[PDB]
Amino acid sequence: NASETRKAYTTKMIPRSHDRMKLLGNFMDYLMDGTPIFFELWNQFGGGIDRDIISGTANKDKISDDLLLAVNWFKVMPINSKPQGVSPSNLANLFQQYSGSEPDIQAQEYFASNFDTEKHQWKDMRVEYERLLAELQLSRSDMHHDLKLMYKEKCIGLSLSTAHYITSVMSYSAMLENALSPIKGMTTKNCKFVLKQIDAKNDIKYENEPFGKIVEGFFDSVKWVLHPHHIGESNIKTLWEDLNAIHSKYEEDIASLSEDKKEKRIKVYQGDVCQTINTYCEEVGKEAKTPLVQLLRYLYSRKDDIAVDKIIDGITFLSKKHKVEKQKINPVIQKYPSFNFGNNSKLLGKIISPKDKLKHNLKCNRNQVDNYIWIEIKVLNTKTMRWEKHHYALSSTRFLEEVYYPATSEGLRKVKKRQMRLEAARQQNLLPRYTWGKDFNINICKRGNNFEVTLATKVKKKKEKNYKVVLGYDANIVRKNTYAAIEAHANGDGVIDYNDLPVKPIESGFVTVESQVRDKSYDQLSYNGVKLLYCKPHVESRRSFLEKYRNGTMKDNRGNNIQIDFMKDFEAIADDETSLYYFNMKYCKLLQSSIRNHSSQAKEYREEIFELLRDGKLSVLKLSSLSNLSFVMFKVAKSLIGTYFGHLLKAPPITDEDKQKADPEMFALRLALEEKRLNKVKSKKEVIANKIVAKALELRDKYGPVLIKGENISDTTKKGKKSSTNSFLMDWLARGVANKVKEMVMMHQGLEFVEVNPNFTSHQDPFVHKNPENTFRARYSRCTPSELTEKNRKEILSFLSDKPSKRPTNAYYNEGAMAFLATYGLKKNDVLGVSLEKFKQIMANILHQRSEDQLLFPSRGGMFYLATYKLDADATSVNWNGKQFWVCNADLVAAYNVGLVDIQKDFKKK
RNA sequence: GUGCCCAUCGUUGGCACGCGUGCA
Repeated sequence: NASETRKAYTTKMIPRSHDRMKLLGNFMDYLMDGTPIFFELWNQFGGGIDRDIISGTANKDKISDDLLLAVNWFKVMPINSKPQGVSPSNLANLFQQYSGSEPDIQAQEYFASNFDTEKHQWKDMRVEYERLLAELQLSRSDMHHDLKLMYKEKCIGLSLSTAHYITSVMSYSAMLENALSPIKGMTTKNCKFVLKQIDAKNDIKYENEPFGKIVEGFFDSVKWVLHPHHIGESNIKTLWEDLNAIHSKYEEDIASLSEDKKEKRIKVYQGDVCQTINTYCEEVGKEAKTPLVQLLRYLYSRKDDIAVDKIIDGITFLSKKHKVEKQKINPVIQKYPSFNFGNNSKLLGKIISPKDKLKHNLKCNRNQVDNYIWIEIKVLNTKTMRWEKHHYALSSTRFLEEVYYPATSEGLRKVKKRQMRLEAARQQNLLPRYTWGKDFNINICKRGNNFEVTLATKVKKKKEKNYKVVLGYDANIVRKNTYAAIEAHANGDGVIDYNDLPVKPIESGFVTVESQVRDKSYDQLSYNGVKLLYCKPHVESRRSFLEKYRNGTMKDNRGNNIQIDFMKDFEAIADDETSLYYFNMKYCKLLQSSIRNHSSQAKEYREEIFELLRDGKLSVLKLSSLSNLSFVMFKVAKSLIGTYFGHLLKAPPITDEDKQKADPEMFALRLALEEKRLNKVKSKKEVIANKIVAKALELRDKYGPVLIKGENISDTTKKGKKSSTNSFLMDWLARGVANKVKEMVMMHQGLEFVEVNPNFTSHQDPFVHKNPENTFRARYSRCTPSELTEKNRKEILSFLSDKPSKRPTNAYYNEGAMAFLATYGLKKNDVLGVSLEKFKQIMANILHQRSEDQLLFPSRGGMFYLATYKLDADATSVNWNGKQFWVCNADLVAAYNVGLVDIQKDFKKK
C-alpha cells in the first residue's frame, strides 16, 4: 500500500576548483576520521548494558534475554582493535560473572559459534565499558543510568533509531550513521542467525554421529559439502533392495564354484553393482541431480557396516553438520562511510535542477544549457571553522536523459551521441516536463583523491491489488526462457474455468531482448552465438590447438585408448549448424576434462585459455550471448581456470594468494572473468525484468494490473522443498531475476510481484490439473519419422516398463506411453523390439493413413507439451485418441503452469 | 554513469539498469 524505494544514478565528480575541492575533501576526511570515534563510543555504550535493564517492552520474536544480552556485549571484532582482552575459552564463566546469568543453549550456541580467527576475535565490551567509564571519570551508576535511558528510547542495543532522533536526544548525524550502522545491522543478523541455528541444531539427530563420521570417511577414502541430493534420498532404499537381490544371486555363486573362475564372478559382481548404481543415478538424474557414482560405489563397498535406514540418516546428518559448520557469525567490523546528503534533515545540500540552471546560464555566456550538473553542498571548512555552501560538478549523462533536463519545447563516441540525441530533443519538442520537486538524497563518499556522488531519490508506488490479469515466466536454463499472461474473468474464445472463474489465456511466448544490428535483429537472452558461417578461423585455431594432444581417459567403463592426436568431441561440435556459444561451452568442458586428466602438463595450457578469453578475436569475454547456456560458458570457464590452478601445482590447500604468486596473469584473468559474469548476470536480471515489466505495462494499458508469479526461497519459514530442488532453482541466481523484477515493480505503477514455490510446476496440464482432478499429463516431442534416433525409441519403450514407480513422473510417462500405443496401436510385442527402422516405417504408414504428417511421441528431453486449450497461439488441434488436444509448446505451457499455481489464493474472491 | 549485444564495431550502431548489510 505504501512502499517507497530508492533510485540512484551513480554520478561522477569532476575536479573544477582545486581550492574548493580540497576544502570539501578536508571536510570529508574530518568526518571520516571522526566516524571511528563514534563507532568505538557506541560500542562502549552498547557493551555496558546489563540484565534487568531490558525489563521494558521485551518485544522480540524469539530472542531470549541471554542471547540479546550476550550478543550486545559480546561481539567478534577485528584482531587489531582496542577492545581486545577476551578469549573464546572462558566465555561461559565470563558471562556468569555478569549479573549471575546461566549460559543456556540459546546463548551457548551463540558462544559455541565459530568465527574467522585469522582476521577477527571476540571482544569483551564490558571491561571496555569500565575503561570508557574511567576515561570519562563518571560513576558506574551514572553511566548505567545513562545507557538505560538511551535504551529506553531505543538508542542502544537492537534496532536503533535514526541519527536524527539520536543526535536530537543525544555533521554528527552523518558520521554517526556510518558508525552504528554495523552495530545495528550485524547485531540483528547475528540474533536471527542464532535463532535459525538453534532451530536447525537441536533438530539434528545427535544419535547417528557415529554413522555420520563413518560416512564422512568417504572424503578420507579439495573438499566439498555433502547433501541429500548426493544419494537420491527416497530412492537409495530401492537401490539397495535391488543390490540385495543381486547379492542373493551372488551368494550362490560365491559359496559354490570356488575354483579359479570366481575371479570373473567378483569382477562381474563389481561391474553389475557399479552399472546398477549408475543407471539408478541416471534415471533419477532426469528429474534431479545425478548422485555421484563414486560416492555410491564407495558407500556400497561399506554396505555391511551401515544399515538400510542408517545411510539416509548419516547423509542428512552430514549435510546439517557441514552447513552449520560453514555458516559463521557476523563480526561487527568498521563500516566504511558514505555520508548521504538530503534536503529534509541531513546535512543540507541540494542539486539546483533545470529551471535554476537555465537562470544561471542566462546570467552568464552559456548558450542554452550545459551538459553537466551543479550541486550546492554545505561544506564545513575547518581552517575557517564555518559552514559554506559550495557548488560542485557532476557529469551523469543518464541523469540528464532522465530528470535533469528542462522542457524548453514539448572514446567519447557513445557518450557524445547520448547528449546530441538529447540535444535533438531541444529542437524536436517532444520531451515532457519532469516536475523536479527536489526530493533527492544526494550521497557523497570519499575513497581516495576522488568522489562517487550518486544523486539518490525516493519513488513511491501505491501498489494496486485488483489484478485483472496475471503473468508468469519460467526463468530456467533448460532452454528458451519464456512468459505467459492469463486473464481472470474474460468472455471470448477462452472461457476456461479453473475452480470458479474463467481464466482466459491472453498471450504466451519466449521472452527475448531486441538488439538491432546493421543487418540482423539478435536476441541476447537466446542468441546462442553465431552459426559459425564466418567464424571458421576461430574453430580452426581451436582444432589446431587440440590436434597436438593425444587423448584422455573416461569413467564410463574404466578404460580408454588412443594412438596419436585422437579427437574427443570435434566431430559433434565443429558443425556449422551448431551455435558458436554452445561450441565454446562444449570446448571449455572438454578443456576442463583434459586438465582433469592432463594435470602435470598444465604449464602448456595457459595460451589457449588466454585465446578463448582475451587474445582470441572471437573470445569468450568479447563475444557471448546473454543466453542460459552463455552463463554455462562462464561457469565452465571459472571451473576450468580453478581446476587449472588446482592441477598446475600438484599438499596443504592452495588459496587465492597461492594462485596470485604462481601465475599473476591467470589470476587477474579469473578475477576479470568473474567481474564480467557478475555484471553480466546483473545485465540479464535487469533486461529480463525490463521486458517483463514492459509487457506488464502492455497488459495494464490493455486490461489492467498484472501479477508476475515469481519464486521465493526464504522469508516464508515453509521451506517444504529440499535443498536439492532449492539448489536446482537458485542456480545463476534465478531468484535474482525475480528479485530485480520486484524491485522494478516498486516503481512501475500498476504491477505487483508475488512469489510461489517451484513445486507442482513440472508437467501439470494447465487449467485442468487441480481444476476438476489431478491430471499431470506428460510431455512429448513432435517430430517427423525422418529424424528419429535410438534415444527416442529407447525412452518411449522404457516408459512402457511396469514396475514400482517411486517417482510419479515414471508412472505418468507409463500412462502416456499406453495412450500413445492406443493412438498408434503399436503392438507392444513388436513395438518393444529392435530395428528402430521398423518403428519409423510403421509411423510413416500411420501418418500416410492419417491426414497428419509429423508424428508425436512422449519423451523427457523434448518440447511440444500437449494442452487441452489454445495456449501457444500457434498450437494445432491434434487428436490423441478422441481428445482433440492442442500441440502447444512445452516451454509456453510451463510458463502457463508456473503461473496461476496459487491464483486460487493470490487472487481470492475478496 | 556503470554495463550488456555484434564474423564487421558503427547508420546519428541497438539496448538496459539502484548504488552499499547475509543469501547457495
